[PDB]
This record gives sequence, structure tokens and C-alpha cells, in this order.
Amino acid sequence: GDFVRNWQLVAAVPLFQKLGPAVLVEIVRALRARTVPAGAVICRIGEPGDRMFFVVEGSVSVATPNPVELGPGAFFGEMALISGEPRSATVSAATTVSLLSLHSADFQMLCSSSPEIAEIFRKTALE
Amino acid sequence: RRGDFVRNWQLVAAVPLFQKLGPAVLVEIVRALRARTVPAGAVICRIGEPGDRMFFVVEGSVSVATPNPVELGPGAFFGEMALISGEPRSATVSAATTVSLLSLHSADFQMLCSSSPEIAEIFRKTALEAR
Ligand SMILES: [K+]
Ligand SMILES: [K+]
Ligand SMILES: [K+]
Ligand SMILES: [K+]
Repeated sequence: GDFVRNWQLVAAVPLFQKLGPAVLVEIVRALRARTVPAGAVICRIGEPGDRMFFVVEGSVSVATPNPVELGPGAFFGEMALISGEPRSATVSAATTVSLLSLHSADFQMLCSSSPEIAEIFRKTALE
Repeated sequence: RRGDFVRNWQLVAAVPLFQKLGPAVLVEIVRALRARTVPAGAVICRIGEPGDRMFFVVEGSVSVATPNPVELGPGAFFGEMALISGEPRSATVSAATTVSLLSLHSADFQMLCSSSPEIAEIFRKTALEAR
């Protein structure tokens, strides 16, 4: 129920393309649920990012040069996992939202466990 | 693929025997599952013989030769009792149409229960309360 949905939300990330099922199950369990009040800041531009997000319900507002509104199914902060780079922009709950978070450290160690996974992440990293 | 994983997950997750089991567990079950396709008419299991696996219908139909014949389709499951009791196959099951199946071998089941003993408690309790 929450599992398959979560599965499908995680399965839509590019970055997870070449990973096997056993690994998606891992990324999924590692997901931390969060609800943000309309208007609260999720992440501010410039600060170090240690997690990526998945919109489950509601909307977030990405303060790019041109503001975009992302809704359920959207994910952002992907670079917090491939690079050490700060957040590239400020993100806020446009409406009260429901997010799923994935901390770098969780993914950092998922790769640490299997050499085969660390190599997959390497390849799959350039866009 | 990852597509058939999700449906092999939903297939299993819908069977009562796997009740209140955390994902962490159902993941394991899904990977002990062995895929099989049976030609229309071939016998899957004959009444009286020892059973060492249960089945899950993925696609097509099987024919259970009970007192009254029943036709089970996608989502159905049988042979459960073999994984917990030495008793025989109580009926003759064969593919009605060409059928795609997934089986859980008794032995593969036990290595799962060796991990989390809950599995065996929940499986057996449900299985019998049904009978
Ligand atoms: K804005
Ligand atoms: K049925
Ligand atoms: K049917
Ligand atoms: K039966």
C-alpha cells in the first residue's frame, strides 16, 4: 500500500535506473516520512544538502530564477546524493505537504555494503 | 525486471498466510519464488503425493480436482499445507489453460523462518484456523 506507492515513487528517479529490486527495497525502507506546513522552508539555497525528497501529497515551491511548483510524484535534491554541492535553491511547502526523505548517509552506506552497487552508482551518475 | 517484482510482491502480500509481516520479510519470500509455466492440461500436483511447495497463480487458470472441481485464476494460491505438515496433496491440481506460476519450496521457506520465527507462527496459525 504505502510500500508499492513508495516503490513506484523511488523507481521514477534516474539515478536509481540500473539498481536491482533488492536495492530499491533498501532505498524504500530508508525513506523517512515528513509533513510540512504550508509556507515552511524545506531547504535554503546555499546550505549543504544531506538528503533528497519525494513529494507524496501537496505542493512544494522551488525558488529557482523562475519559480516552479512541484507536486505529488516530484522529487528534488538529487544532487545531495551524487555531489557534496549545496542546495541549488530554496524550497518551501507551497501548500501543506507530505514528503518522503532519503538521507545521503543512508545511500552512502548502501553503496558501502556492496562493491557491485558502488560501481553502478558511479556509472549512473552523469547527466 | 522491477515491474514483475512489484506484482509478485502484491500477489504474495494479498495471501492471508503472510499477515502483519513487515516488508523486510515479504521481500525475502518474493526472492525464493521460482517461476514456472504449465501447458494447458499438464498435472501440477496429484492427490496423495507428498507436497514440498505451495503455488501462486500469476496468469492463466488451474483446475483443482476437489469433491466439486474449482477453477482458480490469477491471485490464487494453493499447496500451503505442504510447508507446515507432512500430509499429502489433498487434491489434484492441473493447468486449465496455459498457466504461469510461482512456487515457494518448503526448504526455502524454512531458511526464511530460521531468520524471523514470526513467519512460521503466523503461517501455521492462519493455515489451520482456515481448515
Ligand atoms: K518563490
Ligand atoms: K480466483
Ligand atoms: K478463473
Ligand atoms: K487445494
